[PDB]
Order: sequence, then structure tokens, then C-alpha cells
Amino acid sequence: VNSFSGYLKLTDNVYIKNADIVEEAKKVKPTVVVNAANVYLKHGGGVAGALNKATNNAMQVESDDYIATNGPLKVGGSCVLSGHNLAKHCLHVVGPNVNKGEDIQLLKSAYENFNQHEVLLAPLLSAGIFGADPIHSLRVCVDTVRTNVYLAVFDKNLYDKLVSSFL
Ligand SMILES: NC(=O)[C@@]1(O)CCN(c2ncnc3[nH]ccc23)C1
Ligand SMILES: [Cl-]
Repeated sequence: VNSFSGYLKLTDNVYIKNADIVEEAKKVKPTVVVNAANVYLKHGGGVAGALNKATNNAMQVESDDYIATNGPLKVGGSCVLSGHNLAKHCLHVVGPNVNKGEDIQLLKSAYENFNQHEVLLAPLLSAGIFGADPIHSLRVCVDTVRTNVYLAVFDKNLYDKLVSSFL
């Protein structure tokens, strides 16, 4: 039993809710919140910009030190950093950004990072400003993640379409 509330159950391990991931994180304080990161951990917009804003830019400061030490992530890769005031940990996961021409096949690799964590709050990878079809992102999620994932979908109209079209 965990403290996630109001989710629709899609499968054995995947749950979905129309919610602002920032407000969800501030309520639940999960062990892991997933950020929709880019390889430079530049949290300018989308989910990343919103999560960083909620940390008062502390996520960006920590991220800049990480990059200065380690260099950029790989597309499809991840790193674990602090969750600041939102969660214990933030798993920064880089899905492909279609608006950069990145290979959508790397989306499965991106979701594989979730399997290293027993429970996660997460957005749909490569959705929103990353330019992939969110229906496809959901299918890959369900077919790749085996740990317990609670998906927050900010857009209510998008949330309704994802549920109704789910196979
Ligand atoms: N005032 C705010 O910060 C927002 O209400 C608008 C920006 N922000 C988000 N921007 C993009 N993608 C997102 N996914 C989940 C939340 C979210 C929250
Ligand atoms: Cl985003």
C-alpha cells in the first residue's frame, strides 16, 4: 500500500491520473519523481522547467554541478539526483526529442531506467514539447516498465484521450 490517490489502474503495475506532476509530488513526496530531462540537464521548460521552478532553481544548481563533473547524459539514459522539496530522489530520464530529430526507438531504452526503482511518479516520456505521440509513449511505458509507475498527465483533454484509446 502507498499514498497515491485517485489513479485509474491501467495494468498490474501502471496507474494514471490527470494531475500536475509538481502538485502531485508536493503532496505525495514520493521516493522517486521522474524528470523529463535533456542530455544537458537544462531544465528550461516542459515538465523539467516546472519541477525546477518548484525547487526554487536548486535542481538546476545541482544539475549544473553534475554536468560539470560527468558531462552530458545519453539519449535514453538517466541519472539519480536529489528530489529537493518534491521527493526523496529525482530520476532525470532523457527520452528522445522528436523536435530535434532523435530516434523514437530510444524511448524504450529511456523507460527501462524506471525498472531500477520499485515505485515512481512520472510523466509520459517524450510527450509534450519532446514531440512524440503520447499514446505511443503510453504503450511503450506499459510494455517496458515492470515496476510500479504512477503517471501524471497534466492536460485533461490528453488524459481523457489516453484512457479511452488504451488497449
Ligand atoms: N505555473 C506552472 O508552473 C504550471 O502550471 C505551468 C507549467 N507546468 C508544467 N509545464 C509543462 N509540463 C508539465 N507537466 C506537468 C506539469 C507541467 C506547471
Ligand atoms: Cl516536457
